[PDB]
Amino acid sequence: DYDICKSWVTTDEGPTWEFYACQPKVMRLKDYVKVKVEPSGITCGDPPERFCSHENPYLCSNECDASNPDLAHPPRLMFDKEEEGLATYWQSITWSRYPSPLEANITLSWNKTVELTDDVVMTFEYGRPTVMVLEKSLDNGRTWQPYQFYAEDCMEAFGMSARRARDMSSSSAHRVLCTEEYSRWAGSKKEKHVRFEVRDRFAIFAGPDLRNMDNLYTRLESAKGLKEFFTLTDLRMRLLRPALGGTYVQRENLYKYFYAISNIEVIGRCKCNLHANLCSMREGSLQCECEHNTTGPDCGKCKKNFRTRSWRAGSYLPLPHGSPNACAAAG
Ligand SMILES: *[C@@H]1O[C@H](CO)[C@@H](O[C@@H]2O[C@H](CO)[C@@H](O)[C@H](O)[C@H]2NC(C)=O)[C@H](O)[C@H]1NC(C)=O
Ligand SMILES: *[C@@H]1O[C@H](CO)[C@@H](O[C@@H]2O[C@H](CO)[C@@H](O)[C@H](O)[C@H]2NC(C)=O)[C@H](O)[C@H]1NC(C)=O
Ligand SMILES: [Ca+2]
Ligand SMILES: [Cl-]
Ligand SMILES: [Cl-]
Repeated sequence: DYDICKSWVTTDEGPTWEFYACQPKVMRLKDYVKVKVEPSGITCGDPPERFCSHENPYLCSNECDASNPDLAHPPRLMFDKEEEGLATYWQSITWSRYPSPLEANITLSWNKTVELTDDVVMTFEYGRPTVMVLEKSLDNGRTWQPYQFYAEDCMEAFGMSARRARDMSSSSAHRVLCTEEYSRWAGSKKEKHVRFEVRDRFAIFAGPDLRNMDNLYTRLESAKGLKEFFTLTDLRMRLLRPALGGTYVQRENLYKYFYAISNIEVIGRCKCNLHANLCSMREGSLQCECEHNTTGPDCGKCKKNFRTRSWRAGSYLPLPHGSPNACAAAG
């Protein structure tokens, strides 16, 4: 939708461009991400360390060794292409420091404003976390805010009630919530995925089958905060407690507790303020290819000779084609 920024047509005075509101295509945003995993030393394998392989097989004699490619689990394995039968994953050290918390931050950076268009799916291989917060930034990691909380027990963990995104109403579609859906029981079901529900929130407007896109586009234009809720320059997974298998920690086998993430899927498009339908790597980071006489990485300002009036974003409205709201040169 909103696929073309400009057309070359002929009116009298002859040939001229006509402009339309436009946006770039949805991308596999994990293919563009830069990752940081903290604190120092959290990645397994330096020094080599064994862990239990859910087999378990009671022995627990598998090894993570950062020095051997066959046995190493660096952060880039969270984003790779996987062939059938061969999940690859980042892996933390085991909880050998228990009762000290086992905590890891995974920061996902684009150095570019992007808009999610489907769920964020974070897939864990030996148990999802019992407690984690997904945070985002809109200013390249200068400030952070909570995006969704996750806990086996939302009250105990964060003083929050247990909710679900699909339970939110039109006025609460951008509300930050705590959910127990991906964390209560973690370690025992082998469900693997923790989600940040985007599609459920779009459904608040577009219906359960997402067929009423007209109403979602209208709300995205008009509801303050709605489009921004889906926008970010960075996400951070603040992992606070690993899977427990819905039972108490077995102190004599700390080798079964660890985080292992095989894939983080982030799907969405560059934010171009309805002024670009292409966004591409330039000077090492994504930037919109701005149309409508705009400029800046998100088409958020007017080009130097086109400053006769204030910059505006393009609009989705009126439906179906919206409005380009292009910058204007004098006269
Ligand atoms: C994960 O990221 C948060 C956010 O930066 C870290 O928070 C800092 O932690 C210490 C307490 O441990 C505070 O003194 C700082 O003020 C915190 N900064 C902020 C902005 O909150 C947290 O330490 C990180 N977790 C891990 C395990 O590294
Ligand atoms: C983040 O992205 C911006 C592009 O949007 C990069 O900014 C450019 O940096 C190059 C090389 O340093 C300069 O020649 C350009 O003039 C800069 N452009 C702008 C708009 O400032 C920036 O380096 C990237 N930052 C990081 C940390 O990767
Ligand atoms: Ca992988
Ligand atoms: Cl901009
Ligand atoms: Cl300027």
